[PDB]
Formats: sequence, structure tokens, C-alpha cells
Amino acid sequence: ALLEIIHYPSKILRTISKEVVSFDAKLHQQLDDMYETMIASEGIGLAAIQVGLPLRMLIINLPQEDGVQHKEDCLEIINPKFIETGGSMMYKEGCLSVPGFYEEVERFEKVKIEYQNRFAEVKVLEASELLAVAIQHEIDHLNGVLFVDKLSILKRKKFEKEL
Ligand SMILES: O=C(/C=C/c1ccc(O)c(O)c1)OCCc1ccccc1
Ligand SMILES: [Co+2]
Repeated sequence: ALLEIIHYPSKILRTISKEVVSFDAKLHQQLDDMYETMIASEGIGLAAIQVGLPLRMLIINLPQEDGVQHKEDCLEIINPKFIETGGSMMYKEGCLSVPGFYEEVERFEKVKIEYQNRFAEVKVLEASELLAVAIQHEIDHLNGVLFVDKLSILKRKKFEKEL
């Protein structure tokens, strides 16, 4: 099913999401609906709070070389924690919850996270470049943080101007 995506400035997006403890059919249904919703809106990442579900889970599916998203490439990241962070880089970001707006954010250039997949299997994943940015952006959502919160002095006013 398609889910409604919640947009700025909804206070729902300020919610701190809760750890998932039951990795069951309902969880899988929600993840499937998140995927359907993300793809229908042409997104590459989605956190559960963006569809109103305050759970610490997010999906990321980056396009391959022909610009196509293959389902087998989708990461389902549940209960993530950072193990390591490194470096710094600027990256131009957007967000399904802030549609039509894009701006550079400073992110770690490399991250290592630990998380669980939909079968509760523990994973460790190292990421750089776009994947690292997507991981940081989506984890920020779980903590009630939007990328526009991270903009500089100069950039928020451009954001408010475009508003
Ligand atoms: O999927 C997205 C957002 C997509 C989107 C779709 C329609 C829009 O009208 C829009 O304005 C944005 O963002 C995911 C997070 C992200 C952002 C930047 C880099 C890495 C990861
Ligand atoms: Co987002």
C-alpha cells in the first residue's frame, strides 16, 4: 500500500523514533509499504517517521549505473548505531519530507554502523560517498532532525526565501 508522506513543517518529523523489538509480519508489511511509497515518489531513502511510524528503521536504495533501482540492492536498516565516523565533506541533499528543496550539508565522509535487518540479523556496514550521506540523513530522521536544520547562516535564508 501507498503511505502518506509527512512534510515539513509537521512537528511529527521532530519525533524521536523507538527501537524495534518485534521482527514480525507486521514489521515486514510496514517495510514493504515504505518501499512502495519511496519508489512511487522517486526517493532513494525513507525513514519510518516520514510515513508517521515512529520506529527506528529506514530504507535506502541507490540507483545502479543505468539509473535503475533494483529491489535486491535495498538496505533495510533497523536499530542503527554508529560505530565509527570519519572526515568531512559537503553534499547536496534533498528529502521527500522537504520536497523541491536542495542544499549542501556537511556530513562525515565515511561511517561505520551496526544495525539489524528485517530478520533481526545483526550487520556491520562501512559506507562512503552517497551511501554514507544517505545513512547519516536517514538516521538523523530517527532523531527528529531534518537536513535543513544543518544549513549554514546563508542557506536557511535561501530555504526560507524559497518557502
Ligand atoms: O530520497 C530522497 C528525496 C527525494 C525527493 C523526491 C522528490 C522531491 O520533490 C524531492 O525534493 C526530493 O532523499 C533521501 C535522502 C538523501 C538525500 C540526498 C542524498 C542522499 C540521501
Ligand atoms: Co529525508
